[PDB]
Amino acid sequence: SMKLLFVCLGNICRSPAAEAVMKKVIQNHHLTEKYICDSAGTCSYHEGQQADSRMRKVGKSRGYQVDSISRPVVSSDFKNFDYIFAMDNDNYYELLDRCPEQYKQKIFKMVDFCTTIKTTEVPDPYYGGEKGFHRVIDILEDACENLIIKLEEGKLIN
Repeated sequence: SMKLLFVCLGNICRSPAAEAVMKKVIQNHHLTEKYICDSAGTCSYHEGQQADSRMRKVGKSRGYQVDSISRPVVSSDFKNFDYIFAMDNDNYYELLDRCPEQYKQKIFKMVDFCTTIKTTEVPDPYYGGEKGFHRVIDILEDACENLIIKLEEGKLIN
């Protein structure tokens, strides 16, 4: 059973949505015995908090239960998870900075699985309106669908 970790800064907007969307995609592909998901953040500021009330609202409205409790990436995560997906460039380089050498090859950018939406990142929606939250979901429905295909093709093996 392969383990997938989605990472943003605070683990209250983007990566909780990523986690929900992926769980949904996996279940639709009848793959729940093979892949499990979790999410975490580079920063521990929001540790213990529920997902942002706006993202839960927009999430539910888009067909998703965004039910995570914020938690920070820890050292065991680099060992215990099989693949780790950063929401933006800052998360990406921050994760690489902390990751032991033997494990760096597990780290990917979420947006490098996007096949239709042209974006450099999953943009931080916190300081904007609800349209920004839908945009996050849009990007995650694109990336996540392609990702399950690529995992199942064994393309992520280094």
